[PDB]
Amino acid sequence: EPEWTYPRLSCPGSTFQKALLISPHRFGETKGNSAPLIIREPFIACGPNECKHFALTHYAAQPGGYYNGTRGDRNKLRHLISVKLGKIPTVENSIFHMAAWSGSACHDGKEWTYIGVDGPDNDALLKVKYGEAYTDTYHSYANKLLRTQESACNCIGGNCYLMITDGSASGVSECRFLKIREGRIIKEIFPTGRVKHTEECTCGFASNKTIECACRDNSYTAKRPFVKLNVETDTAEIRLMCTDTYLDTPRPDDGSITGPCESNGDKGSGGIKGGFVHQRMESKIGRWYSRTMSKTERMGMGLYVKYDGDPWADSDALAFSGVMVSMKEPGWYSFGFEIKDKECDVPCIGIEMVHDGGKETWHSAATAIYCLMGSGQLLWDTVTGVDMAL
Amino acid sequence: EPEWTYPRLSCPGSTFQKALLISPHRFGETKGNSAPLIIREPFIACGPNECKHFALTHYAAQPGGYYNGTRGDRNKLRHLISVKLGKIPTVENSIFHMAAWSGSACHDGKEWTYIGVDGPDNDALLKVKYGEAYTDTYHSYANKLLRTQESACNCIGGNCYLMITDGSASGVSECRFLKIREGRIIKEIFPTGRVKHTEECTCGFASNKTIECACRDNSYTAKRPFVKLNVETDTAEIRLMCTDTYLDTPRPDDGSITGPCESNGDKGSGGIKGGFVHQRMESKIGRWYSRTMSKTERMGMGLYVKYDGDPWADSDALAFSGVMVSMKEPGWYSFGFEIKDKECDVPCIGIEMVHDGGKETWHSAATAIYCLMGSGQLLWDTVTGVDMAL
Amino acid sequence: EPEWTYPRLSCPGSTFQKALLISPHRFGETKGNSAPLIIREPFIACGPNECKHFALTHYAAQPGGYYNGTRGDRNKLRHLISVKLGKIPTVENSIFHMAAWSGSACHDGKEWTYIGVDGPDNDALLKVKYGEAYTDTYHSYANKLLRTQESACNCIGGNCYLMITDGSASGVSECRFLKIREGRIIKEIFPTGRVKHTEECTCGFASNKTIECACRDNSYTAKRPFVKLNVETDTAEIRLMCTDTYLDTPRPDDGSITGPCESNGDKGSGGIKGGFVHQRMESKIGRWYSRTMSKTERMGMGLYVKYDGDPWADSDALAFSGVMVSMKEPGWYSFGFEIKDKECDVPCIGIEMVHDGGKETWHSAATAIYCLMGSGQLLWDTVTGVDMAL
Amino acid sequence: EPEWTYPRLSCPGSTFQKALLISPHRFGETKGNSAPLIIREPFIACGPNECKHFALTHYAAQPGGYYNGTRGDRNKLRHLISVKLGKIPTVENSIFHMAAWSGSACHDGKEWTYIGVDGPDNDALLKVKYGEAYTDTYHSYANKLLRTQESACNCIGGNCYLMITDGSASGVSECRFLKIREGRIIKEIFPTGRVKHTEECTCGFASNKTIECACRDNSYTAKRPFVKLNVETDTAEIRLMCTDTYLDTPRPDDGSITGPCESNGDKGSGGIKGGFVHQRMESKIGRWYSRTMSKTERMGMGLYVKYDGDPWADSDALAFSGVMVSMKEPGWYSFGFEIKDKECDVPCIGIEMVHDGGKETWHSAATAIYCLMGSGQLLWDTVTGVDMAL
Ligand SMILES: *[C@@H]1O[C@H](CO)[C@@H](O[C@@H]2O[C@H](CO)[C@@H](O[C@@H]3O[C@H](CO)[C@@H](O)[C@H](O)[C@@H]3O)[C@H](O)[C@H]2NC(C)=O)[C@H](O)[C@H]1NC(C)=O
Ligand SMILES: *[C@@H]1O[C@H](CO)[C@@H](O[C@@H]2O[C@H](CO)[C@@H](O[C@@H]3O[C@H](CO)[C@@H](O)[C@H](O)[C@@H]3O)[C@H](O)[C@H]2NC(C)=O)[C@H](O)[C@H]1NC(C)=O
Ligand SMILES: *[C@@H]1O[C@H](CO)[C@@H](O[C@@H]2O[C@H](CO)[C@@H](O[C@@H]3O[C@H](CO)[C@@H](O)[C@H](O)[C@@H]3O)[C@H](O)[C@H]2NC(C)=O)[C@H](O)[C@H]1NC(C)=O
Ligand SMILES: *[C@@H]1O[C@H](CO)[C@@H](O[C@@H]2O[C@H](CO)[C@@H](O)[C@H](O)[C@H]2NC(C)=O)[C@H](O)[C@H]1NC(C)=O
Ligand SMILES: CC(=O)N[C@H]1[C@H]([C@H](O)[C@H](O)CO)OC(C(=O)O)=C[C@@H]1NC(=N)N
Ligand SMILES: CC(=O)N[C@H]1[C@H]([C@H](O)[C@H](O)CO)OC(C(=O)O)=C[C@@H]1NC(=N)N
Ligand SMILES: CC(=O)N[C@H]1[C@H]([C@H](O)[C@H](O)CO)OC(C(=O)O)=C[C@@H]1NC(=N)N
Ligand SMILES: CC(=O)N[C@H]1[C@H]([C@H](O)[C@H](O)CO)OC(C(=O)O)=C[C@@H]1NC(=N)N
Ligand SMILES: *[C@@H]1O[C@H](CO)[C@@H](O)[C@H](O)[C@H]1NC(C)=O
Ligand SMILES: *[C@@H]1O[C@H](CO)[C@@H](O)[C@H](O)[C@H]1NC(C)=O
Ligand SMILES: *[C@@H]1O[C@H](CO)[C@@H](O)[C@H](O)[C@H]1NC(C)=O
Ligand SMILES: [Ca+2]
Ligand SMILES: [Ca+2]
Ligand SMILES: [Ca+2]
Ligand SMILES: [Ca+2]
Repeated sequence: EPEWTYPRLSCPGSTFQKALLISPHRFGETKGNSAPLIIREPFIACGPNECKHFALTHYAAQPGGYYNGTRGDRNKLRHLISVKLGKIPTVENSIFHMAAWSGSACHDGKEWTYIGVDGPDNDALLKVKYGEAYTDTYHSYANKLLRTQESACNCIGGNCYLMITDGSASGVSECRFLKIREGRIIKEIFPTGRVKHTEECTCGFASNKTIECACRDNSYTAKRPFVKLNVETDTAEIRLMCTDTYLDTPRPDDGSITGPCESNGDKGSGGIKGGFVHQRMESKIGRWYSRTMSKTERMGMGLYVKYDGDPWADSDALAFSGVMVSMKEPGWYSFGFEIKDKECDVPCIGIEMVHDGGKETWHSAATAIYCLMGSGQLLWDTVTGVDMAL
Repeated sequence: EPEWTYPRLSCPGSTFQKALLISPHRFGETKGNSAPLIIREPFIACGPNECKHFALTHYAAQPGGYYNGTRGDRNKLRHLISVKLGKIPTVENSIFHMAAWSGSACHDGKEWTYIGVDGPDNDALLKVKYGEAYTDTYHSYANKLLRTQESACNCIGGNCYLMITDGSASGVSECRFLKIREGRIIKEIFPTGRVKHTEECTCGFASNKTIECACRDNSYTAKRPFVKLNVETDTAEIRLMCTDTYLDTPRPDDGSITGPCESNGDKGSGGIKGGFVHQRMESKIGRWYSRTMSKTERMGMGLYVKYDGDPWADSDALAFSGVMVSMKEPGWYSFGFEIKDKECDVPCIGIEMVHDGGKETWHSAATAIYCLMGSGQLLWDTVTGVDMAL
Repeated sequence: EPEWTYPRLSCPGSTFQKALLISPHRFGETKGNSAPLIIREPFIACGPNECKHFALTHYAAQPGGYYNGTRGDRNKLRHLISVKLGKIPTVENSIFHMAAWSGSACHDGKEWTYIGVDGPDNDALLKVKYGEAYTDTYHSYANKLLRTQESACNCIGGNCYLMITDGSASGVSECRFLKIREGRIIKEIFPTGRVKHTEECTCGFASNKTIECACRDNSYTAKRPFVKLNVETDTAEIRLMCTDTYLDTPRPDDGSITGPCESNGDKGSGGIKGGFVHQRMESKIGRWYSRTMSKTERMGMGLYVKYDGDPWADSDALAFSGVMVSMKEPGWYSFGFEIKDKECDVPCIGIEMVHDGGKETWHSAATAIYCLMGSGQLLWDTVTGVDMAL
Repeated sequence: EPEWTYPRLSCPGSTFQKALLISPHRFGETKGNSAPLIIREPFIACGPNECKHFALTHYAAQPGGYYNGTRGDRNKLRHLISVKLGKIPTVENSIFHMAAWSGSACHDGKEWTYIGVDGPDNDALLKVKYGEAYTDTYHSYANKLLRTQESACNCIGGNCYLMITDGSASGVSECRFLKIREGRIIKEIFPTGRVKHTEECTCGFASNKTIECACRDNSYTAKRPFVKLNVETDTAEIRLMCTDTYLDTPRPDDGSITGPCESNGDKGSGGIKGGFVHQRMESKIGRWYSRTMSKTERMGMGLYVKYDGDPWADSDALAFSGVMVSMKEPGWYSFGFEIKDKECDVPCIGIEMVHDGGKETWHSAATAIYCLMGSGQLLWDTVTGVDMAL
């Protein structure tokens, strides 16, 4: 009988290793007989019994005749879809949850909560689904472009916390947090501090008390806005990550942003969503981060880690841990998630490896997974193995 | 060990929103690898654990070579099929329930009842299936064309109520209601009042005591016949909806029908099945309706609502809630259904969007879904995104 | 904690009606994207929860490159497959049970028993499978061609009864009966009486005391051999069906066999497996049968019935019930089976509808189902809808 | 509550028979509509409820455009996949467990354990997954090529025993055995005795206290290294099996290795994974093995058996029990596994039948299965039925 889930101590390990590649378009060739879905913004969320691989589809397949428009972000056909992790997301394997061009999902211990935003840009609408039922909505508040995480929300004892943001992509987007219980929004949380631009937060539990998020600023800085949300008081605060190892793309050179922690620096315009995930141990906390190998291009994906300290106040360079995607291969969005073992949580990072060939052809993605696994060093990189010409 | 289901209070909300689109022919192009089934008359029915998406297939897929005859209404190949709502209705995903060119289905809390009418026009036959087992039949009583709802029947305390009808499409069709329990017919019900012509009723619970249906008159009027069925006494009465906002297609201008409520008016010839769903509150009853945007063509679909009053007596215009499907897009049959949240019911309306290219090509449909969901105004419309040329 | 099944009283009804068509080759065209399996000798068996549609595949699909051989009876590639009844039996939907060119299956209330015969003609081997495990075997005793029912075996209190036979197609073929429990052969039953040729028995439960079988004589008579098997004392007895309505194909004109009951007669060479099922009542026993509409060809299928009496002694013509398949459509093997309702058993007859374009193209079959359904008369026939040039 | 599994006494039987063929490429022709996965190194492992069919895929299908490399051993794309035994392993039916170019799997009665080694040749990494969660890793020790069984590991009382090996392919490869419990390596076992080269062990339980393995020597001999592992003491000893029937391929003539039991002999270069499975009886143990028909080539597959005695000491030829695959057909890797019947275990051997047509086209395999079944002699051989040109 189902009880509410809580974050547990992470399971023992000291390094990440290549775990699993989901590359649907390995079967999408004209010579083939398969129907992989055209997608982007994939993420993974796990419940006590099952892991689900989510994505936003353009409601089209490779091969097919609806490639035109699959390079855009929003339209009336896009849908949040999923399969069990390990299954290839095809037309028939997938299930279509709801229309959305921005999404999230999380399992609270008893049931799946699905999140989907669609509607017109100036008045977008977030929709909440608990299992099969549509249960709530939330309205755009800045009337620019209401949007959400493109990664998993976080549930503790029945309460599910979700980042949403609204505002200009090149101007101001003040983010908020929805608290959602059994499909219904029961509280809005307004963060304090450096709030001028926060989008596409990647969140997780530092403990039973605190959720932390590494987010994206699309205008002002190449440093990641770092949220600290206390779930006991339902309050949040945002300051920029102090580490010399700037995680955004585009970014400047490491350390080159001189001055105090809060200094915005150069190359702030533009952005990318970043992997972030906690390794909780008895007396220390590990924070793992991913960023592209290239400073200005969505190419490659490397892994970093730092134990304890305060991300807001520490200049310290993050320890480079290894290359997950070499700079020759595409490396786009990345997200954190946790797999539930018998008595312990297993932190992972998934990486969106987009197949980009311009607007003249199809535009989709593969997903690579790296998980905390044993000891030593990260050993192997990941390729998609897709020839976009076929 | 499940209990019989009963209609519950509706979930909180005050507006409908775009929820989900099932457009299987987005994957029916020649350079694709999918086999979506060719169907029409789709509808949805929900049990306590699952929503099923039903339709009548022509036992043929796109791409395929059996297009010829997919624009006819009846033949020896048509079958009632279903998939789990959210899955694409393909050859492999679908399950074939029974031979039928007219159908319904509903869950009683324990098991599925599947209804499927087939046979020669002059002597058609209704078939009842309970789970896997064929359990009963009902013979033609007017010998013109026995037929049924093309949407979900309704169960309360293990008793399922089903509308059937038989008669000319341009003359008298005096409908009846069957009371079906565990797959077997236990009582016929003969409605009184205005029984000239009643077909393809879209029914639902107004309360524990009353079932209401918004039906179709294909011969005499563009006002929808309105059934009130007392499930405590198993009697039914029918009168025409009095509202100025005529729901049928074709129809004259709104309010144009001079004279009192019972006035049949002009443009009675023809018709279309219309969406109808209840929003049950503690102290009021909300009635949600859909109708085409075009006055004469099966094009577009708009949403409407009025709270309480007597549908038989009120000439009051229905409130316009929004455009679910614009007039640029096809809008055919519509239906009501209810999704089961943990403690309350969620009213929804489905829209059949037919792909009509004429007799020389394939003839099928997509399904769009809107549901009561939060507050405010209906925000976005639905397109199928299908080019029939591919 | 589950329990053995026993035959129950058949459930109310007085006529059969068209239920379900499984016609996978409707989707097997060259311009399609489906993969129906190529099969023959299909049958259906039902346990307490689901029905399974079994067949013998040639391990090849349509469209495909392996049409050569699909009109042959035995080879090293043939397997017994199934799907849940309602599903299209394709490459991906089907499950492969074991190598076999002759088969049977039945559920005892706890688990499925799968029967499969393969091997060389003069030393064939019957193989039994219980759940996932291979459990027993039986050897050729005549060294001509060991073979079995090609339809459901019959289980009572955990004991399952299966007909096998060994011998020449144009000579002696003395069948035996295996009593099987939980995958293992516990007893052999040697039938007394008219035993010179008995094959492809279609069997059902007349009572808790008696199994009856309508079988096929391929060399001596156009009357069908009829088995009476006493499951209480494990003894079997065979005599020819005395009825003027000769059920084999080919056959002489009805009644035209001159002599007493045991009289063999003319046109005894050739034969076909025939449908036969019991309608059990407290009052009386109904016996439904099926035979081709043509006397000399596998064309059409007619439904017949006599209530009570002794088919060993009664020469009276069986009552014609209706045409399940017209003489314009193919009509091959037919089989009996019973779907389990909550309280009652529903008798059905399935009809293999073979697509026969000769040995230069593919060779497979559709399945049509008719079940006892309500009262009145049988109303509609079944067509496959398949054009073999597509 | 689910308890730990232990080996049980074997099911009654005297001989193996052809059970099942899995040949996915029968449906891989260019004029078809299916997508069989391209694989090699298949094996099978069963738990209390289900058997799974594993393999190592090249992440490509037939037909498709990624054949280049499919004859390769290791790359960054290979993955451990599985379907339920009985299902065709296609793109859609299969589940992707983890990246791997060497694998293993087993069920301990509660949960599955999946083994997958990947990484650089020189610093390879073994990965352990328990259900959904990656739980442990193990590093290369000889830094030459860490690798594992490519067949089922073995679980008793929740303790899973698995063979790993590292070192030269033409020199020393000293193996180790891991004790894995609920996904974690709790003990390593260092074997004594003859240990210069042992790889690709096929292991099974000989009792509740002894596991035996028939392994491969790719460098020094054509006799198979034979591991004995005491699971009570957690110690293992390895000596070459002495029988004159050399099970390796390539091999010299039977008996031609002159000398005492421990002598190496000629033609010890090269190797093949070989079949081995126990038949456990009351006061007797059976030992079934398989080896190729050709002495030099990977063609054909014969079955051999011997009861009791010591494989370390006994020189006598194994009793030839029949041809499973004729020398005209491909016979590559073979492996042992056991199916769990209700009260006993059924021994089987699986055979990899590689479709080899060189480096310029696809490279994959079918899986053939023979199991202990009844009495007498092994009756029929297995062909794939695949024409590589189609
Ligand atoms: C966050 O809070 C949750 C809930 O308080 C913590 O999990 C709880 O504490 C321990 C986790 O190790 C569990 O104790 C165990 O009890 C079971 C019997 O239920 C027993 O088998 C074990 O030997 C152990 O004593 C406790 O049950 C568990 N409670 C729930 C409701 O899950 C969690 O550890 C906290 N996370 C932190 C501190 O990072
Ligand atoms: C229509 O009639 C049915 C039949 O009585 C009504 O269903 C009943 O609804 C009540 C509350 O509305 C349920 O009571 C609740 O039971 C749960 C435990 O099951 C308990 O935790 C709650 O505190 C509450 O007492 C009752 O169980 C339920 N019975 C059945 C058989 O469903 C239904 O409410 C009526 N719908 C209307 C009036 O709109
Ligand atoms: C063949 O013999 C078996 C004996 O096992 C008969 O099965 C039995 O059928 C009777 C029919 O009335 C069942 O009685 C019922 O029991 C249920 C218990 O839930 C009760 O609610 C009903 O009111 C009724 O009394 C009986 O349970 C059943 N036995 C078993 C073990 O299931 C079967 O009917 C015989 N076949 C014939 C007569 O054709
Ligand atoms: C090996 O050990 C297992 C575990 O004790 C034995 O399995 C038992 O078998 C008996 C029947 O002989 C059952 O009544 C017990 O319930 C079984 N125990 C468990 C835990 O399943 C097995 O018989 C032993 N002997 C062998 C394999 O020869
Ligand atoms: C709602 C929305 O359109 N989000 C965009 C997002 C956005 O353009 C920027 O972050 C700026 O606000 O970035 C792009 C992107 O890949 O950079 C993906 C997202 N596309 C989708 N989620 N569909
Ligand atoms: C049984 C039957 O053929 N019902 C018809 C329906 C019917 O003609 C009208 O209700 C008037 O009598 O028209 C509609 C329609 O599209 O208008 C299609 C239906 N097609 C199917 N349900 N198959
Ligand atoms: C085991 C076997 O080969 N059975 C044959 C069967 C047989 O040839 C005759 O009955 C004569 O004994 O008839 C033919 C047939 O359709 O007439 C189909 C069967 N084909 C298969 N079951 N494979
Ligand atoms: C890990 C690994 O690559 N194992 C090899 C194996 C190996 O080369 C020899 O056993 C010598 O060490 O050869 C066999 C083989 O087919 O001979 C295939 C294996 N391929 C894979 N398992 N991928
Ligand atoms: C379609 O079927 C009808 C009726 O069977 C037939 O008259 C017509 O010629 C067919 N059309 C084509 C294009 O074959
Ligand atoms: C057809 O099948 C027979 C059966 O063995 C075989 O001899 C023949 O060569 C086959 N022909 C082709 C073209 O495959
Ligand atoms: C296969 O790939 C290799 C590189 O890995 C390349 O050199 C070779 O030409 C390729 N083969 C073909 C036929 O393209
Ligand atoms: Ca930035
Ligand atoms: Ca009208
Ligand atoms: Ca005959
Ligand atoms: Ca060797």
